[PDB]
Formats: sequence, structure tokens, C-alpha cells
Amino acid sequence: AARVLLVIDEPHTDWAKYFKGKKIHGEIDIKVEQAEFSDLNLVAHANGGFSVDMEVLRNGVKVVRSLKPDFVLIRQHAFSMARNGDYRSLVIGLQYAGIPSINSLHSVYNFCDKPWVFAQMVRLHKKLGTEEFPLINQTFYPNHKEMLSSTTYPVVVKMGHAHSGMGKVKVDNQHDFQDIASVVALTKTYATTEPFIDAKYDVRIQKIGQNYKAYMRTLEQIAMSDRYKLWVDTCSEIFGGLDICAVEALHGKDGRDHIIEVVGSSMPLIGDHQDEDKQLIVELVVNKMAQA
Amino acid sequence: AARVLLVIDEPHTDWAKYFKGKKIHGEIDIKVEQAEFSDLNLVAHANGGFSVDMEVLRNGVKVVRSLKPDFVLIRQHAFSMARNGDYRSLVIGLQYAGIPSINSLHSVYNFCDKPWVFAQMVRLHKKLGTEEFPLINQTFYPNHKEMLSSTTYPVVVKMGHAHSGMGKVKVDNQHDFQDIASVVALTKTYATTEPFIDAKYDVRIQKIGQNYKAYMRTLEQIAMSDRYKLWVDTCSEIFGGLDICAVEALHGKDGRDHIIEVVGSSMPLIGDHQDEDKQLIVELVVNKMAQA
Amino acid sequence: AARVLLVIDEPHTDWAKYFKGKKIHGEIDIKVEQAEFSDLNLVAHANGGFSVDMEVLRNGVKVVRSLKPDFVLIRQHAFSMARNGDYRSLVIGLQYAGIPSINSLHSVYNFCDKPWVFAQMVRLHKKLGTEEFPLINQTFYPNHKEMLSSTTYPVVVKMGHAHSGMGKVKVDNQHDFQDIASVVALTKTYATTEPFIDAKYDVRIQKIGQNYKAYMRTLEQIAMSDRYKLWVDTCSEIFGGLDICAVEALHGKDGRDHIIEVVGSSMPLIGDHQDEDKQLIVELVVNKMAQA
Amino acid sequence: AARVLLVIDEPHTDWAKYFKGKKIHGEIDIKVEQAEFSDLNLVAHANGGFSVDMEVLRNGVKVVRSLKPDFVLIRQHAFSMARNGDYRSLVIGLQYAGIPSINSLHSVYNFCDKPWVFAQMVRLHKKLGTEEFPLINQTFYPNHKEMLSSTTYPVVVKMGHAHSGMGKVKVDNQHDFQDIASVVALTKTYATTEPFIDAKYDVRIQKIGQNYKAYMRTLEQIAMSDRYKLWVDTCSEIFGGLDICAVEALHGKDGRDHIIEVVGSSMPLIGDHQDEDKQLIVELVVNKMAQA
Ligand SMILES: Nc1ncnc2c1ncn2[C@@H]1O[C@H](COP(=O)(O)OP(=O)(O)OP(O)(O)=S)[C@@H](O)[C@H]1O
Ligand SMILES: Nc1ncnc2c1ncn2[C@@H]1O[C@H](COP(=O)(O)OP(=O)(O)OP(O)(O)=S)[C@@H](O)[C@H]1O
Ligand SMILES: Nc1ncnc2c1ncn2[C@@H]1O[C@H](COP(=O)(O)OP(=O)(O)OP(O)(O)=S)[C@@H](O)[C@H]1O
Ligand SMILES: Nc1ncnc2c1ncn2[C@@H]1O[C@H](COP(=O)(O)OP(=O)(O)OP(O)(O)=S)[C@@H](O)[C@H]1O
Ligand SMILES: [Ca+2]
Ligand SMILES: [Ca+2]
Ligand SMILES: [Ca+2]
Ligand SMILES: [Ca+2]
Repeated sequence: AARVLLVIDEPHTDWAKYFKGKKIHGEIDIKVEQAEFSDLNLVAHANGGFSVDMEVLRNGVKVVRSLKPDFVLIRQHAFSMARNGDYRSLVIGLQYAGIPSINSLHSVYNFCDKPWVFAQMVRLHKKLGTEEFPLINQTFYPNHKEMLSSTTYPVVVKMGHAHSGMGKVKVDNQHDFQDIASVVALTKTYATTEPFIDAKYDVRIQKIGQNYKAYMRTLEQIAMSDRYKLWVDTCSEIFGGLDICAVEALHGKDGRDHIIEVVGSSMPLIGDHQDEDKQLIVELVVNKMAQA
Repeated sequence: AARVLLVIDEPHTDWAKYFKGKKIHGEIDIKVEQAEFSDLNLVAHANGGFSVDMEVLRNGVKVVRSLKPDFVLIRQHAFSMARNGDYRSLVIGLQYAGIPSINSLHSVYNFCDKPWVFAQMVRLHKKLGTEEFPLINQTFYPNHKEMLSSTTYPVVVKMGHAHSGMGKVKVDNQHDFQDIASVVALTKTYATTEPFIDAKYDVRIQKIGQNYKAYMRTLEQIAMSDRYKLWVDTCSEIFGGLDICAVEALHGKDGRDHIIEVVGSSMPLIGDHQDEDKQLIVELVVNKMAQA
Repeated sequence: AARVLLVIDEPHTDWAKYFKGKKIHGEIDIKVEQAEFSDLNLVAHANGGFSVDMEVLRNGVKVVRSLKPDFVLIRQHAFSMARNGDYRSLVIGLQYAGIPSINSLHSVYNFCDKPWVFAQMVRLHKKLGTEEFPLINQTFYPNHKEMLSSTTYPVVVKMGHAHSGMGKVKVDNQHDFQDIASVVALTKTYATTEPFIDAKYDVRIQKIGQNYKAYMRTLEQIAMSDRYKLWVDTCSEIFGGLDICAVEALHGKDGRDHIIEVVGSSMPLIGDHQDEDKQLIVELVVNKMAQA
Repeated sequence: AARVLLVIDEPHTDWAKYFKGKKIHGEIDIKVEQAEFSDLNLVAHANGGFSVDMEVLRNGVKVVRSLKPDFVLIRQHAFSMARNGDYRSLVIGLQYAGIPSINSLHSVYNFCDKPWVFAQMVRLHKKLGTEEFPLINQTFYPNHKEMLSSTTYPVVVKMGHAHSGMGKVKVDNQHDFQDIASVVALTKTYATTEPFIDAKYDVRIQKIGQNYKAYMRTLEQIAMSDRYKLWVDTCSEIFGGLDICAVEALHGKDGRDHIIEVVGSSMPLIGDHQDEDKQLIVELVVNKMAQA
């Protein structure tokens, strides 16, 4: 009998290919079903029954086919303040259905608010100190109301729950801040400001299972340090543990490091070792599927 | 030197009175500041600094005074789909500020979506079975789309994140379901349906710290059973543990029990033993404040 | 190369056979080394290096083959209050070497004192109550001194750390108790006494990974109940979790159940599903080796 | 009535004095009973009942006073490979009785084998690396057999479970090692060897609740660093958390640090802040008693 694995990722990565031939316990097979959040819906019952639905809008003359995932691999963000970018209810649905996931549905749900994720890093930074965990000094505003100034400009204003260079605005002076603050008013949501950094380079320390990779972009893969490993291990324990994650830090010309954030299972696969990470992810997923 | 405790509760319960005279370690005092979510705002910095602001709109000619809580006691819900009922960003803010809380800010944040909370109960029901944990068979719909019927009517449709008999609608037949489903469309959010229950009575098993109380409403305080205690202990471990919580179950005339939900630190204090529970809550809060 | 798995079990079970062909990630091979605690020895260094030297003196004087386990499966018992029965320092050694194990080395070490294990069950019985967890009312005596009388006869005296019918003695009266008490003096160790159960039949609820089996003896497999499953799940969480375990309970002639103990990874495989359980254990071990 | 706290410590510290006037919840009183492991005895029953009988033979033959601790504070060491040094069965007894403790009875029991405790530090050193956690490179020998040579001289041989300068021996050459190895044979127990550190000074980073203190000896208090704090926080999480602990490290003449061990609730109070730490311990104990 087989095992269905739903991979929530943009069409771009042919997951069925990578899971080709992998057998759970060396004998059971894995049917790989893949779709984006937008093309999915579901009904979950507390007694156990459920049904996920595929293709709200896509090729195969739409139609919409339901399946029953035994496991889910979420490679896509669940929240985005941009129109239609609200799949949080789908995550809740999957959790309600009791479907095992990577990363855990719990973490995926708690990753829906960036400052909520950053708040975890704040706790770790509090415990560890700047010498161990140089977390940029960000400021969180529940809403633009007391959003009045910035101790040092330029400052980087990150609005709502954004990603992909979006929601980011670099402010250079007081008068320009007040305008962006008024724009934050119209967004009817929270924002954060952080000192802008004159960066010599930036790093991203990733961890997939027990695998660590450090890349430097200015994309040169550099070597891991106990310091780097501390950053990522620390962050990998949040929301009960993150199977796939990375910590982005900026190394300023001044030689000071500043950790800006931690990303979950949606972490974009970068570098030369593309397929390599995809294989690691496959091994991890197959193994968790075997433990169900 | 003293300790400020912010209690987020409606003006109705004079908390300052109950904390009167209680001293941390038998010597430090507790200044009790109390406000509703609506009258509060804050700025939190990753370096540690922060400022909470009181009275967005209230007596004392408003003005707005800031304080610095050393601890928070959240006795109010953080989310409500009704207008202005969105303080989730305040919770995030408090967490960002690193302020200890009861219940934990983590739990308070995860309690913002009822079906997300119910999903935890589903896991426990899955593990334990109906003989140990008779959780009503609820159905979750991410959105009204496949919301087509109900195996048995009447059915109780609970819309969005509601509370206080609001968002609840008892549906008696198919045609009436389809209308409510169309109304769920306009709410642009999720809903749940569950078999309606012909109840002989209902129970609420509460747990405050190590104190358990069982009440029956039809408000008679009844005795605790190992069965009741199992229900509440089980639920008290979710989202990393809930210091104050209760499990509501309906006992149908048919002698079958059905657990409908678990409530957090906002759990309304009921019964005769009103002040009593308030004292227990005070002892718990003072003790957690001492461990900081 | 391949992956070495050391299985600490009597030679009476050919583990290499069961692991035959099983490949980690469907590719890496598993070399199965098997020996008995008595034939094992090692050295572990904090920098990481180590060696587990198997000394099987099977003809040819001192026969020693060095090996380096990647994982351990402990199916034999580590501590026994008898000659040639203390292999606790080997467990410590393996932990010191950092070798992954099933069950965990932590649990295997904490299972070295039966009443210490029973003490965990006492905590669970205190939380759950007799209705949920009917743990026999045993009495622990750190030594013979306080061992003056029993409040029930017959009584079953269990001396120190004994197993497989050893160290157990049923006393029928006061005079006979005082004699056994003087014998406990001579053991220079602790003892426990418990009411004797004139039992119709005894049950053993086992759990290997996510598999549950209930057997009755008077062997005959019976069906699992939520009650049975509660017993074993509860016990499976002790010492940080037990991958393989079982709960033994006696259903007296009184018509009620009595939990007498919980056994770890050394739990004897019984019934007709011996080989099936052996496979379940194999699948579990291979999977944990894959996560290492 | 009041609340009984049994403090297991040598009479050289008048605990009743420090707990004088301290009231649980500002109301309930604390009766402080204090004795030494040797003078203690008990009986514990699974149904809940128990008794801890203090036999202080201070003039007047057999002097016994029964008592029932509500909490225990273990400041004395439980296991010692010497005559009159095994009180492990008392710890088990207390756990069996369900009495709350500081440190936890679980940790006190797992601290009975130094290399078992060291094994935890080895795991942390493996995760963190020498840069973050410079744990001396110790070697564990389950027994004298494999104890053929050391890769560095001088070397420090620590026999079995010894403390307070006991069982430690510095060997300067091969011939002298073989003699000490033959002596380890006679102990019929395990031993460890570690490179000898010609040290300028040794540090001890302590943590009592949320208080950190660093002392240097050549005693002199020095300031805490994020590095120091990392060492102690890391160690404070072992065996489920240690309320009172310290990490001893030697800063050699080589110019680098070496962590040699972590001590539990029996950690000797040193420095000039002995009384301050005694108060910190008192505040911690009273608070945990309040949560019970
Ligand atoms: N505080 C800062 N100071 C200076 N440069 C910054 C700062 N924060 C971000 N940047 C740069 O802006 C890029 C994108 O902003 P991010 O905070 O990473 O948000 P994002 O929307 O996740 O963007 P991507 O997908 O990572 S490029 C980073 O990769 C940095 O090079
Ligand atoms: N499935 C059901 N079948 C029958 N009666 C129900 C059902 N669910 C709820 N009720 C009743 O409706 C009341 C309120 O609905 P709840 O689910 O408790 O929502 P709520 O908005 O939290 O309401 P309160 O504050 O507890 S009255 C309960 O106290 C029950 O008496
Ligand atoms: N209090 C008791 N009353 C009656 N029968 C008992 C009692 N304790 C043990 N027995 C029986 O004796 C068997 C063995 O004693 P246990 O306490 O289970 O330890 P053991 O001798 O190590 O067990 P095994 O199964 O032989 S390895 C049980 O399986 C019971 O059938
Ligand atoms: N490898 C070593 N090299 C050099 N000095 C050492 C070494 N091990 C221990 N020492 C010293 O010996 C002291 C005591 O040995 P420990 O391993 O700490 O055990 P101990 O004898 O129980 O300790 P205390 O503090 O006397 S209770 C340390 O505090 C060091 O100063
Ligand atoms: Ca980013
Ligand atoms: Ca309710
Ligand atoms: Ca047995
Ligand atoms: Ca020491």
C-alpha cells in the first residue's frame, strides 16, 4: 500500500523526481502530490476523517481532485499581507486533520508573524548576550502611533508580514520617517524599524536535519564556525524545533555582526548545492514518514 | 524597590484589592496597574528597553501614561472578529518586550484561533480515545466552500473566532444550512459545525495552579472525578502549559459526554467561590513574579 | 563504508538475520555486531574517540575484536544484584562515547533500580488516580531496619534488584516476615513489599514504537482498550521516553487490575508475534540510525 | 499547621536560622528539620503514605523523631565509594514518597556517578565545540582492563566516585600509571584519566536560581562573561534542570580554559557571599514550596 506526501511548493521544483524510488522501510512507496497553497482547500473532522482538495485554479481543466496526505512538506509561506496571501486557515486545517508535517504545523503557524518569530530571537539574545548572539537592535511598533523617530538614521522600516524585499523601505531622515509612519497607519498593522547597516557582506547559516551550510552573498559557500553553528542550533529549537531553517546575518564594514532573522521550511534553497539540499530534505521527509 | 503587575482585565474586578499587602519574598511590593487591551499600546526594543502606554481612551482626561510591567496577567481575550477586537499585536509586543505572563504569552497568542486550540484537543482525543476523552465530533471548514451538509441536524455552526454566545447559530435543516453557509462566505473566514446536543446538563472543569473545581450549570459545584481531572490536566499541558484553564463539556440526556472546548486565562470566574479563585490566581501570580 | 549496530543481547536471537538487507536511506548498509554485556569492554574519550572491544572467548583463549558502534540496541538487562551482574559502567561508557541507543542510554541507566522505575509509576498514579491507573500499593524500604511488619498477608517481598523470578518471596505470616527481613539485612540493600494478588490472569500491554499489543496469560492475545493504551503510553514517557516497553498488571480474583511494573528495552518478546515484534524493533532501529 | 522542610546537610550551617520568619504565601509557616543522610531513614508506600524518621543518636542511645517533609533541600552528597557513603536508596525512597526537592531528586540520583554527569558535558561539548565549551579531554575506563596507557603525562587519575580531594592521584610516568591501574583493579570500579593542567588559576561559575557568580582562586570574585554564563546555563539544563549548580574550569598556564566538572545542590558555598547565597537558596526553596 502507498504513502501520499503533499508538498506545498510552487510548481518550480519537481519534487516527485527527487522522491522517485525512495521507499519507506525499504518497501512502501511514496506518491508525491504537489500544489501551491492557493490551489488547495480541505475539510477536517475531529473523529479523524478528512479530505484535502487540489486545484482551486490550475491546468487539468481545474475540476478539483481530493487526496489524503499522510504527510506534508510545506515549502511555501503561509501568510502575506498582500491580497489572497492568507492560508493560515489551511495550516490550522491540516493541524486539525492531524497530518504530520515538515516543518511542524505548529512552527509554520507561529511563523505567520515575523516579529513573533523575532521575539523568540530576542529571548535567546537576552539569554546569550551580544558576544554569543549579535541580534540587530530592532524596534517593534504594534501600530504606527508612537512611531515617532529613530536614534540613528538611516533606518530600515519593515511593514506588516512581508517578504521578498517587499514591505522594506530604507528611511534616511526624520521627515521621511514621519511619512512612512503615516503609510504604516494606512496599512492598519504593525511595523519594525532597525538601524540600517553598512554591510561588508551577509551570511546565511542553514541547517537541514543535522546538515549545516554557510553561504556568503555580496554566493560563496564559506566554512561553518562554532559561532555560526551556535546561531542556527539556537534558532532551530524555537516553536518546538525546526527541521529546516536558516539564520541571516549582516556583517558590517565595522566588523560587527547583526542577526536580522530566522526563516523556516520555506527557506529558499540557494547556492551551488541546490540538488544536494533537496536530497537532504527528501531523506528527512522519508524518515519522518517512516516514523508515523 | 517595587514590582509593577499589569492586569489586562475589564475594570470590573478590582485586582489592586486582591494583591493588597502581598509582598514578593515577603518584602518587595506589587504595584497593580490594570487596564483593558483597548486602552494599551507599547514599543519594544530588541536591546531590552520598552514602554507600555495606558489609556488610549478612558477617564483621567485620557492623557496616556506609560508604565513598565514586570509581569502581566491577561484576563481578557486577545482576538475577536468583531470591530476593534484585534490585540494580537499587543501580545506579540509583550512577548517582544520579554515580559513574563499568566497565562504565558505563547499560549495567549495561540489561543487566538479557536479551531487551532480545538486542534490540540483533537490530538489528545486521538491519543486517548472516546472512553477517556469524549471530544464532540466537530468539523472544521477553512472557508464555506465545501460546506455543503451535516450528517445529523440540528447542527451548531460556530463562525470565525467568536465568543459569548456570538458567532453561534443553531441550524435545523439542509436549506437553512446553505443560507448560513452563504453567510459564512460574507464573513471571509473559517467556521466549524458540530452535532447539536440534547443536553441534560453541562460541566466546566477548571484548574488554577494545582486547584481543581467542577461546576454544573443547567450553577452547582459538583465533585471532581479522576475522569474530570484527566480532561483538565490533559488540556492544561497544551501550548506548553496553561496556568489557568477549564474544559467545558455537555452531558446529553443520552448519557454521552461531549467536550466542546478549553478556555485559557480569560476563563470567566464562575460559581459561589468567586473571591476564592481570585485569591488562588493572586497567589499564583505573586509566586511567578517571585521567580523572575 | 557500512553502519555498525551493536546489539547487546544473548546469542539466542540472530539479529543479523533480521537486519539482513535493511539499508539506511535505501543505500547505506548495516553491519550487525552482537554480544552480551559480559563480553564487552570499551574506552571513551571526551574529545570524541572511542572503542568497544568484543571479547568472545569462544575457543582460542583471549579472543578480542575491536569495533565502533554507530548505534546500540540494548536487549539485555544491565544491573542485577548478583555475581557478574553490574554492567552499569558500560552504559555510562556508551553514553560517555555518545553512541545513539534504543532504548536511550539515559532510560537504560535509570532502569537499574526497579523501585526508582516504580517511583515514576507512583507519580503517574498520584496524578491519574486508581480509576485510570490501578498501581498496586507497594511499600519501599531503603533497608531492613524499618521493615518491622506488613499490613496485609500474604505479602510479596521483592529483594533488591532481582528479575526473572529471582529475589521474589511470598510470606504468609508475621514470624516468616521477620526472617525474610533479617535476610534483607544480609542483602545490605533495599526491598519492597506489596499485597499478594490471588490472580486469575495477568496482562502485559506492550508498545514498540507506535505498535501496541496486549497479551493475557493464565499466552493469549487480547484486544487493546483505551484504558490499556493509557497505561502503556503513560509509562512510555518516563525517563524522557521509552521506544520499547510494557506494563504488567495482574487482574485478581477480586475482579480488578493491579499494575505491578514497567519493563524497558530488555522486555522479553512473548506470544506468537515474536518475529513480528522483532521486525518492528528492526524498523525502529534502522530509522533512528537514519536520523543519526 | 506549618510546613516541614527537611534539609539534608551537615549541622555546620544553621538552616532554621535562614528560614526564620519566611512565610509561604505570606501566611503559612515553615518548620525546618535538618539532618545528615546517615541519620535518616524512611518507608514510602505507593498509595501515598510515608515517614522520614530522623535518628540522631546524640546522647540517650537510640534517639528517633518521626517527621513528614513537605519539601527537601539536599545540600549533602549522596553517593561516595567509601564506607558509610551510599544513600542512593534514600534518594530513591524520597522519590518514591513523592517529596518535592531542590535540586530535583532525579538530578540528585543521576549525580551519583561523576562520569555519568560528565557524559552530559561531553554531549554539550560535542554540540558546542571547544570555542564555546572547552571541556578537558577526559578518558573514561569502565574498569582497569583497557587502562594500559595515557597519551599525556602528567595525567590525573580520578578513582570511582570520589570527592573532596579523594580518589585523585597525579601520575608522572608509564610505570607509575600501571601501578595506579592495578589499584583501580582493586577498587573493582571505573576510573577516568585526564591531561594534567599546570594551571595559573581555576574558576567556578555558579548559578543559584537566576543568580550568577564567578570566583577565581589561585578566593576572589571576578565578573561574569557571556562565555561564562554560557557554560553554566548549558550545564544547568542537564537531568531536566539544576536549581543550584556550578562549573569548575582551570585556566592553565597555557593560557586557555578547561572545564573539568559541574556540581549539583551539594556545591560548597564559597567566597564572601556565602550568606547571600544562603539567602538566595532560601528564597528559591520557599518559592518552590509555595508551588507545591
Ligand atoms: N537592517 C538592515 N540593514 C541593511 N541591509 C539590510 C537590513 N535588513 C535587510 N537588509 C538587506 O535586505 C535584504 C532583504 O531584506 P530581508 O530582511 O531579508 O527581507 P525579505 O523580504 O525576506 O528579503 P529576501 O527574500 O531575504 S532578499 C537582505 O538580504 C539584506 O541584504
Ligand atoms: N454542540 C452544542 N450542542 C448543544 N449546546 C451547545 C453546543 N455548543 C454549545 N452549546 C451551548 O452554548 C453555550 C455557549 O456556546 P460556547 O461554545 O460555550 O461559546 P461561547 O461564545 O464561548 O459561549 P459562553 O461564554 O461559554 S456562554 C454553551 O455554554 C452551551 O450551553
Ligand atoms: N504481588 C504479587 N501478587 C501475585 N503475583 C505476583 C505479585 N508480584 C508478582 N507476581 C507474579 O510473579 C511474576 C514475576 O514477578 P515480577 O514482579 O513481574 O518480576 P520478575 O520475577 O522479574 O518477572 P518475570 O516476568 O519473571 S522477568 C509476575 O508476572 C506475576 O505473575
Ligand atoms: N586535570 C587536572 N589538572 C590540574 N589540576 C586539576 C585537575 N583535576 C583537578 N585539579 C584540581 O583539583 C581540584 C579538585 O579535583 P576535582 O576534580 O575538582 O574533584 P574534587 O577533589 O572532588 O574537588 P573539590 O573542589 O576538592 S570537592 C580542582 O578544583 C583543581 O584545582
Ligand atoms: Ca530574509
Ligand atoms: Ca465557552
Ligand atoms: Ca517482570
Ligand atoms: Ca569539585
